Amino acid sequence: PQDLSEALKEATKEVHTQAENAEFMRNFQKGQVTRDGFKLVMASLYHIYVALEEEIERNKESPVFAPVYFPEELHRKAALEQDLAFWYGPRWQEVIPYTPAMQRYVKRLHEVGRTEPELLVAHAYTRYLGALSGGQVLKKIAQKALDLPSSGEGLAFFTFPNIASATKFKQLYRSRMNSLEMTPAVRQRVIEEAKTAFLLNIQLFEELQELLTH
Ligand code: HEM
Repeated sequence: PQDLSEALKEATKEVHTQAENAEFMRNFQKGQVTRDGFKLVMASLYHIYVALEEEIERNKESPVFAPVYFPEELHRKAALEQDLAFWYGPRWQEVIPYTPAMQRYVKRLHEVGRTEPELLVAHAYTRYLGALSGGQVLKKIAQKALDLPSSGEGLAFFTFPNIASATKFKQLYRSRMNSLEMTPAVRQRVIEEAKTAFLLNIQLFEELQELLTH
């Protein structure tokens, strides 16, 4: 399509369905998620966002990313830190898992941010616009399946406090993405990087499912 945001949505429809079909995601949707499984997911997210946000900060002023730099509205690291302290306890940093599949994703995020900056938008798009599109349904199924106490912690990651309206913000984020100037060659690389992001998530889901079924 014409708009980058429109191109991305179209090009990733296939892999997105693949992600929905992943065994781990299927069970999560079927309300079949265990606390051990959810903990692993949260640990994964922490590593992923730490890496992504480290690279976003590195390229914040670059013309290849600046247009989509929204630190206050989107940053998730602090929320995940809060959540992990609840899920793994006060010494969470020394006990949370960092698996090979998580490492593969983190490695690509750093490669992109350090040597292929123009593709970082593909990862920001996949993570942030994705969390803003179906994060409401995930949070719902989560709290209803984990039956956690009323301790007021554990799911901060699912709430973006600095965004008053998700619909309006997504419109703004899409507009900014479409404002980015890139050659047809780069545009193709960004589209392909978005598919790569989904694949990295899918391989992660597969690994997590394996770790939980021994
Ligand atoms: C449990 C599986 C999942 C479900 C049920 C789900 C559901 C949805 C829904 C309903 C939309 C469409 C929103 C709309 O346009 O009205 C959407 C969009 C999106 N999802 Fe997912 N999703 C899932 C997993 C993922 C994963 C694993 C990622 C990537 C890490 C992801 C990334 C995205 C992105 C980037 C969009 C934005 C599409 C656009 O540009 O409009 N989703 N998702």
